[PDB]
Amino acid sequence: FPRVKNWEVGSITYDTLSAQAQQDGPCTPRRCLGSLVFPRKAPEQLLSQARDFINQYYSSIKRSGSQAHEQRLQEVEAEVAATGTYQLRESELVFGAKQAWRNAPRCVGRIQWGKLQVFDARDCRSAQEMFTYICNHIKYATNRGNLRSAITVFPQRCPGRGDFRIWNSQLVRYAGYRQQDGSVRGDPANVEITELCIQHGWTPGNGRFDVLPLLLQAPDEPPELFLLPPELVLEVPLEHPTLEWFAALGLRWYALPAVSNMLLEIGGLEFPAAPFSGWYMSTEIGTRNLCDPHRYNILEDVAVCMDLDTRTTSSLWKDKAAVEINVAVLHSYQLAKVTIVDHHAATASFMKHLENEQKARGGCPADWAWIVPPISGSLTPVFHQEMVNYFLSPAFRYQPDPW
Amino acid sequence: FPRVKNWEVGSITYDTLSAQAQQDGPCTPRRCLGSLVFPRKAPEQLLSQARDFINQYYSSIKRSGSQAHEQRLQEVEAEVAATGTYQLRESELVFGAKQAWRNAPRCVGRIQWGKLQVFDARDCRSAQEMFTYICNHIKYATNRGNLRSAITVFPQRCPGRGDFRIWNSQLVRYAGYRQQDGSVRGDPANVEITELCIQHGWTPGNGRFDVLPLLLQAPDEPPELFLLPPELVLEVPLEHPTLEWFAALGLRWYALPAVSNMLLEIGGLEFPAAPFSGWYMSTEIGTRNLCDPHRYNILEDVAVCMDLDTRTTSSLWKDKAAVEINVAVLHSYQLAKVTIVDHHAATASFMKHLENEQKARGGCPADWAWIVPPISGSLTPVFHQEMVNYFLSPAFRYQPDPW
Ligand code: HEM
Ligand code: HEM
Ligand SMILES: N=C(Nc1ccc(CCNCc2cccc(NC(=N)c3nccs3)c2)cc1)c1nccs1
Ligand SMILES: N=C(Nc1ccc(CCNCc2cccc(NC(=N)c3nccs3)c2)cc1)c1nccs1
Ligand SMILES: C[C@H](O)[C@H](O)[C@H]1CNc2nc(N)[nH]c(=O)c2N1
Ligand SMILES: C[C@H](O)[C@H](O)[C@H]1CNc2nc(N)[nH]c(=O)c2N1
Ligand SMILES: [Ca+2]
Ligand SMILES: [Ca+2]
Ligand SMILES: [Cl-]
Ligand SMILES: [Cl-]
Ligand SMILES: [Gd]
Ligand SMILES: [Gd]
Ligand SMILES: [Zn+2]
Repeated sequence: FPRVKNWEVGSITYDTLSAQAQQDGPCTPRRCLGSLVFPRKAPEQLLSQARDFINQYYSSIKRSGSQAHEQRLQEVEAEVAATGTYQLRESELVFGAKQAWRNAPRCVGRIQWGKLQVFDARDCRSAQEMFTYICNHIKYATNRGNLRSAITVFPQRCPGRGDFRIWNSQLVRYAGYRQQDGSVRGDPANVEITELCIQHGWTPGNGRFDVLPLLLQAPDEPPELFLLPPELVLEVPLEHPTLEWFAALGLRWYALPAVSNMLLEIGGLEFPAAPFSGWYMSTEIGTRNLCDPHRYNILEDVAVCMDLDTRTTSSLWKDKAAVEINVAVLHSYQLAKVTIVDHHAATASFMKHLENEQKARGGCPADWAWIVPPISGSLTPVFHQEMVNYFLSPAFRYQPDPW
Repeated sequence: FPRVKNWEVGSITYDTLSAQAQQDGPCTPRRCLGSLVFPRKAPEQLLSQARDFINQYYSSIKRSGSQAHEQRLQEVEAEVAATGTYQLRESELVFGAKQAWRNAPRCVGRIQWGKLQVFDARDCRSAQEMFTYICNHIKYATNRGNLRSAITVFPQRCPGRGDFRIWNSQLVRYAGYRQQDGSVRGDPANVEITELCIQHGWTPGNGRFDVLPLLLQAPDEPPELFLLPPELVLEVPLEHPTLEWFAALGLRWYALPAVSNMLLEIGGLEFPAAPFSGWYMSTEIGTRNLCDPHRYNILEDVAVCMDLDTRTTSSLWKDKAAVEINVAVLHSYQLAKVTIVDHHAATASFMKHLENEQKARGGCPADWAWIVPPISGSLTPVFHQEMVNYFLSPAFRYQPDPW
């Protein structure tokens, strides 16, 4: 098993959990592809994954080898024999979603993994009911700014019927209007979904923070457009505690990060629509979403406004402006009473998570490049922590866009 | 051939050079160990490495397979048959030193790889001569602050003979002293080598920045304790352009990063003593050396002096203090006319190096976790650049401590 060192403390662990990694990553002894954004790209195989999952379930409740464990294994085996697939028990779906979060190598927020509200929407039958489920998710999770982690699980993939899909990458996203100059007004990460919304009859705005409609896909159905009720979309105007002109930038962000395009895989079953939400780490907004050159790209405007020497790199004008933007985000969310965590607190809690998981399971799949925050990397403890990246199931997986 | 994307620009390249990776890294399809600091830990073997290097060499000078190529190959064959090793020609040594730097996946400064002064010390004998070679290295490389990359190559390992070894990890290091107060005065990274110099007759100081003596090891002799003439060790007292109290913290650092504990491998030959130097990237000093919790750990000291609110993480007092420490580093080296590069300029140049290397040989081994700076990660272009990590030879490799 790989030896894993913390270089801040000298402490040494061994990741015995990685030996159990089923699905393969992109690395080989010849070359490491750890930095790649996309690393990854029927009866007996399903049973192997199902059996393994049921084993995980009954371990988590300290009833391994029990009568109930054996009977449930036999029950899954019989259903897979009769139908080629099976249904999770409610309890299993809840456990499976929590495990999928727990297994997500790129999530720094996994200290929370046991605190997850699971909405079972597996009886959903239309895009309209999907919209209702989504609105209930948003209302619950937002909780008027006291954010609560939740996942809504729509029906699993099954042969002979199309998937449920939420086309939007997140439930709340700002329009990106591909301006004609090749530029973008709004969020450039959302130019494609924005144009698909327009294609499907949405009347666009012209702002930088226009909330997109939902394109909800029921099985074998073109996507259907649904407008989120404004009262359900909590937003935070950005201001800075000491730079009063900052508020005149007219920047905003939304309260609720609710990822809606990943596939949830539990015991070999696949849920292509299972949006999940937590709360933001402030660097996601302050550093990536606002300061990435290919996103809102506000770094230079702020630095110029702060009167920084932007003609020379060595003045660290980029670093100084980014810090103040991150300050504005944290200050603004706290002022709005919307849950948010800074990258220092998040990474400190992740270190506690790693320690819990070493005790609980003998390791923790972690993607160092994604866990270390995009600013102040070595100022956080995770920078100094060696990490082992591997794929466990249940899992949140990337999947092709449905168009 | 791995596809490699830049996510800021969307451009795609294919790393065809990774296919030539000679050694095996720690990663497998089951688990990625790319974040590990220590990834790595007979005549037919030596010959096959020697041959491949000679082929590399003659290919790079467009003497592909010519008459000289065939004669050099036969020379090394007879040498190894006669002696068990062989001797590099001076130009092969220069070529091999440059390629070992060029191949170093964790070096962000490789845009400079074609410019390296190679001091051939292979005739060295006795630690006394080592010291002279090292002093001439330090003097040449420092160049009154106009730093110039240089390597001094001491005699290679060979059968039955000892090794030349520089016990110090760098030619310039500050001492670290412990107490039954528990803490360390000076650099905690150098506590081991500091007690060794003391155990070898050096009488210690009591300062935070006591430059260490050199512990040089001729083959099969005890290490000999040499003192660097203080006018050879150019240092930069650290001050801040606007925070006038920063100078009163008494911080300083040295001009010349000269790494003296890595092993240089060329053509199956191993040079355990081959110190190389360049110049610093500012984050190495201002972020890692001064702000790492297990190094000088000054961040809270600086934040207190900046009157920052250190009781909550969300004030980003750590980020603001780090930025000003990096400012002080850049300002102090520039005012002292000592070569230094900030992390924005260095990562921008590494992007240019990536493009040059894509053209030169179809790719470039790069370790994302080490190329991305330890502050302002995503504010630099390398953050958004997927990278392939692999081991090429000639190479610089870690090696066990002599003791
Ligand atoms: C409770 C507070 C949470 C915080 C602060 C948090 C934080 C984060 C952050 C900062 C990322 C990286 C996102 C990016 O850079 O694009 C991430 C990734 C991720 N999070 Fe969490 N998270 C939280 C809750 C959750 C929940 C409730 C789930 C699912 C039930 C989840 C699942 C994931 C997954 C699967 C990823 C990886 C996404 C990818 O690979 O692209 N997280 N998390
Ligand atoms: C000329 C200016 C140079 C700059 C600005 C530079 C910058 C850097 C930096 C910032 C690192 C990371 C080191 C750390 O974080 O501890 C590094 C690593 C490295 N550099 Fe460069 N470097 C330069 C020249 C050179 C030269 C001349 C050589 C050898 C001839 C070299 C060989 C290496 C190697 C082997 C590593 C990897 C060290 C390791 O794996 O531990 N570099 N460089
Ligand atoms: N898809 C593309 N790129 C692309 C690929 C991957 C990603 C990953 C972005 N994850 C969003 C995300 C994920 C996880 C967490 C957050 N935040 C949060 N705190 C939370 N949410 C939910 C619970 S916590 C946010 C983003 C973009 C393509 N672009 C062009 C052609 S393909
Ligand atoms: N040695 C230990 N860890 C350890 C392992 C690896 C490293 C890598 C750092 N190499 C120093 C270094 C290397 C390369 C570049 C720099 N900077 C520079 N700009 C230059 N130099 C020379 C030319 S450019 C500095 C550091 C520490 C251990 N600690 C405890 C038990 S083992
Ligand atoms: C190329 C690189 O993998 C890519 O830019 C990654 C790096 N680390 C990241 N880390 C997080 N949390 N989110 C990201 O989008 C990225 N992007
Ligand atoms: C654990 C982790 O690999 C380790 O802290 C690495 C991360 N990236 C780094 N990057 C650089 N340039 N130098 C380092 O020492 C490290 N340390
Ligand atoms: Ca049933
Ligand atoms: Ca005592
Ligand atoms: Cl986001
Ligand atoms: Cl250093
Ligand atoms: Gd003000
Ligand atoms: Gd004061
Ligand atoms: Zn890897």
